[PDB]
Amino acid sequence: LLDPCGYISPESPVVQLHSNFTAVCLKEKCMDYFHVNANYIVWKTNHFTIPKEQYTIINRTASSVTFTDIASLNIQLTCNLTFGQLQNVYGITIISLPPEKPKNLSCIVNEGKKMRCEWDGGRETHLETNFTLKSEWATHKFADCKAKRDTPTSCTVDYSTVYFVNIEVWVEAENALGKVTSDHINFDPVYKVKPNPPHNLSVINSEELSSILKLTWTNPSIKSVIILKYNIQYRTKDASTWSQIPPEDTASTRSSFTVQDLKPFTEYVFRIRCMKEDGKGYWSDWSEEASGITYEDRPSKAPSFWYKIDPSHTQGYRTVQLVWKTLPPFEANGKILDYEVTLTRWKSHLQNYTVNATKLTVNLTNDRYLATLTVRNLVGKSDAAVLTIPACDFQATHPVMDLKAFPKDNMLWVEWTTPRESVKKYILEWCVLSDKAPCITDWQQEDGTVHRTYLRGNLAESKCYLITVTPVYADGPGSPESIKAYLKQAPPSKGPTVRTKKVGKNEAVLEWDQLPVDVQNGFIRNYTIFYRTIIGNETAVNVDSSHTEYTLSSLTSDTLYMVRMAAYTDEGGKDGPEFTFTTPK
Ligand SMILES: *[C@@H]1O[C@H](CO)[C@@H](O[C@@H]2O[C@H](CO)[C@@H](O[C@@H]3O[C@H](CO)[C@@H](O[C@@H]4O[C@H](CO)[C@@H](O)[C@H](O)[C@@H]4O)[C@H](O)[C@@H]3O)[C@H](O)[C@H]2NC(C)=O)[C@H](O)[C@H]1NC(C)=O
Ligand SMILES: *[C@H]1O[C@H](CO)[C@@H](O[C@@H]2O[C@H](CO)[C@@H](O[C@@H]3O[C@H](CO)[C@@H](O[C@@H]4O[C@H](CO)[C@@H](O)[C@H](O)[C@@H]4O)[C@H](O)[C@@H]3O)[C@H](O)[C@H]2NC(C)=O)[C@H](O)[C@H]1NC(C)=O
Ligand SMILES: *[C@@H]1O[C@H](CO)[C@@H](O[C@@H]2O[C@H](CO)[C@@H](O[C@@H]3O[C@H](CO)[C@@H](O)[C@H](O)[C@@H]3O)[C@H](O)[C@H]2NC(C)=O)[C@H](O)[C@H]1NC(C)=O
Ligand SMILES: *[C@@H]1O[C@H](CO)[C@@H](O[C@@H]2O[C@H](CO)[C@@H](O)[C@H](O)[C@H]2NC(C)=O)[C@H](O)[C@H]1NC(C)=O
Ligand SMILES: *[C@H]1O[C@H](CO)[C@@H](O[C@@H]2O[C@H](CO)[C@@H](O)[C@H](O)[C@H]2NC(C)=O)[C@H](O)[C@H]1NC(C)=O
Ligand SMILES: *[C@H]1O[C@H](CO)[C@@H](O[C@@H]2O[C@H](CO)[C@@H](O)[C@H](O)[C@H]2NC(C)=O)[C@H](O)[C@H]1NC(C)=O
Ligand SMILES: *[C@@H]1O[C@H](CO[C@@H]2O[C@@H](C)[C@@H](O)[C@@H](O)[C@@H]2O)[C@@H](O)[C@H](O)[C@H]1NC(C)=O
Repeated sequence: LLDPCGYISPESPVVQLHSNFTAVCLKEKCMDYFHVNANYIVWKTNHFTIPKEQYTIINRTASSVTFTDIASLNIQLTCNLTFGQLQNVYGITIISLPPEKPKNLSCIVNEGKKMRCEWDGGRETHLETNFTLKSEWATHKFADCKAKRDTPTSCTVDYSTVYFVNIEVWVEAENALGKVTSDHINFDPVYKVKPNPPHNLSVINSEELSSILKLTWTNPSIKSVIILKYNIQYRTKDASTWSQIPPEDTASTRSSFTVQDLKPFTEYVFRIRCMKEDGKGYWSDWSEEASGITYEDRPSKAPSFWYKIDPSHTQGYRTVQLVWKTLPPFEANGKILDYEVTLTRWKSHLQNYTVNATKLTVNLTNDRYLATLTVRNLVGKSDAAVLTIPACDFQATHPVMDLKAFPKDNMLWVEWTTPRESVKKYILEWCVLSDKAPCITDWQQEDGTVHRTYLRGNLAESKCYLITVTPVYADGPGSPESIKAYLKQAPPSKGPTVRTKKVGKNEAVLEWDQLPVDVQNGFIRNYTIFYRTIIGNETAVNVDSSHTEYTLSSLTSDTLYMVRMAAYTDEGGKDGPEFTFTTPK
């Protein structure tokens, strides 16, 4: 390496994005064998140039160029023509948003690690910059955190912290154009603890009381410097929704705690996070989660019971079909072990049974009877079911009454009036009308009381249900009542086939018959029968449904007449197959 003809000042600068650069520039002899002076030289720059009238030749050797103010990202001026013409002398590289009181600033003493402090830089400055974390005990005073380039805001001190002992922090921020500090803060670290989270967690419940399980576990290493205050969240294996638990109900350090009033025999799954008693300091992460079932606990309420009664078999004995429904794994309170019906008759004598299915189908006589189904499990023992299956002649008597049946909202409903004195359960069966589908039925039982219910199978529309409502009083079932109702209608599918009867010299009578159940897809309100001629204006009448004929009236003598008549279900109509008659002369 040798020499560089001429220098500026210096090789590098520093752009304080609003001020003036004092540049000055060709040594004593490089100016000799090239033959110029301060003159010959320009302050060029890869477009136009530091105008002539702009420079100020310092001495028989210089060329000061000052500056506007300043205006973009980099910036590279030139003290780069050899009098005769044709200087690449030296040039530089200035730079282009100073300091910035660091903002925000918090610290956390994350249990386990050392104190840790965050903040916020501000706005993209653009002159690399150095954050430093401070501190002092006024007893003494501490080393300095100095951010990591690859995370220029975080920071961890590097002394173990010392709860109870106000402490002193503030971020000192630096870059090229003037250093500053932040806004001081003063704490007692024991207020920025974030505890590990509780752990080694367990659920139990084999105390054998079916409303509760009870969790328990392990407080965090910090148990012993601060006073824990928790939140046991917990939910049902397969909810999406975490229930919490009253936080005055979990207030200070502890290692156990029983939650209660849970569904019996279910799966539950709990989890907790705790932090320092009052609330002054970050809470911690949730401990793994833990499971647990609940007691079992007797089956709570009746199974559903009824019998059906085939037209006796071997003249005397009368077979009798008992059948009952299954408790929803929730009236069950645990696996169903096996049903049990006992049977009692004529003053004094009776055998029981233990069916493990649901149709007990027994033998039986012509006395009055009375049956009793219960349902047992790994604990009990199931509240009594109860029928009266009678002496062979017990008739009707008292039926329900004022019974409607209808739909909405996409749910079929039957409601009637609460009969006479006091029925001890209704038990309404029902099924679907259609030629080409015997009658298969459904049934539900219904607590005595009630008088409106939404039947519950899987039924269909355009399809038409028959619904019977039998009430059960003391000593048997009552004269039952029955009603039809589709659940949602379509407009018939087919449509009536017309046809005349007779025909005057103007005015003839007409004839149909019924859109047959399975094609109606609904309660046929009414018939519109409309008719035109060849010149074919048309017109029409509508007809009060019940009607099967008519009497198209004042027509022409010697006319071509064409018809076609639609039938309509609330839902709407569908005209039949046009048919064409014609008066005499
Ligand atoms: C011959 O029979 C057919 C069979 O329906 C009649 O045509 C249908 O008639 C119903 C009612 O007459 C009607 O559709 C109604 O829509 C209403 C609402 O948009 C429903 O009203 C609701 O419930 C109450 C019933 O009025 C009402 O008070 C309440 O405010 C609410 O609006 C109403 O129940 C029906 O759903 C149409 O006019 C027609 N429906 C269809 C699908 O065609 C026809 O009216 C009969 N013709 C004669 C001349 O009697
Ligand atoms: C924070 O950030 C600023 C801005 O980037 C940093 O400025 C740096 O200052 C540090 C020391 O505070 C410095 O470490 C130097 O490395 C030099 C380059 O190699 C060293 O040179 C060494 O001795 C001679 C001097 O350059 C040289 O002959 C030899 O080659 C040898 O390497 C220098 O002496 C320091 O040891 C950085 O270089 C400098 N730049 C960078 C990118 O870090 C600084 O790190 C921080 N300053 C403060 C006040 O917090
Ligand atoms: C008649 O009564 C029995 C027992 O007295 C009842 O059996 C119960 O229902 C079935 C029996 O096979 C079981 O369902 C479950 O199957 C799954 C899947 O394989 C299995 O993982 C479950 O643990 C259980 O086996 C149920 O647990 C079973 N046992 C009992 C005590 O109820 C049922 O009402 C009738 N029996 C049968 C064989 O269906
Ligand atoms: C409490 O449980 C933690 C996590 O639930 C356990 O972590 C174990 O590390 C220990 C030593 O502490 C080993 O004996 C085990 O192999 C680890 N896991 C398990 C599931 O046993 C540990 O059992 C407990 N930790 C403390 C600090 O008491
Ligand atoms: C550059 O900036 C200051 C700011 O844009 C300007 O104000 C004065 O300018 C004249 C020469 O142009 C000088 O008399 C002064 O030196 C300037 N400041 C003062 C206090 O007089 C000026 O153009 C340049 N700057 C400075 C302060 O020297
Ligand atoms: C004449 O003027 C300039 C601007 O006053 C002088 O600036 C100096 O930079 C020089 C190198 O040229 C240093 O030796 C000095 O310390 C600065 N000031 C002075 C008074 O010397 C420079 O000396 C002169 N330039 C030339 C080419 O002779
Ligand atoms: C079925 O029938 C039993 C009647 O036989 C016996 O009755 C008395 C004397 C007790 O010894 C009884 O335990 C015997 O079984 C009922 O007692 C028995 O509990 C019945 N099963 C059920 C579920 O009731």
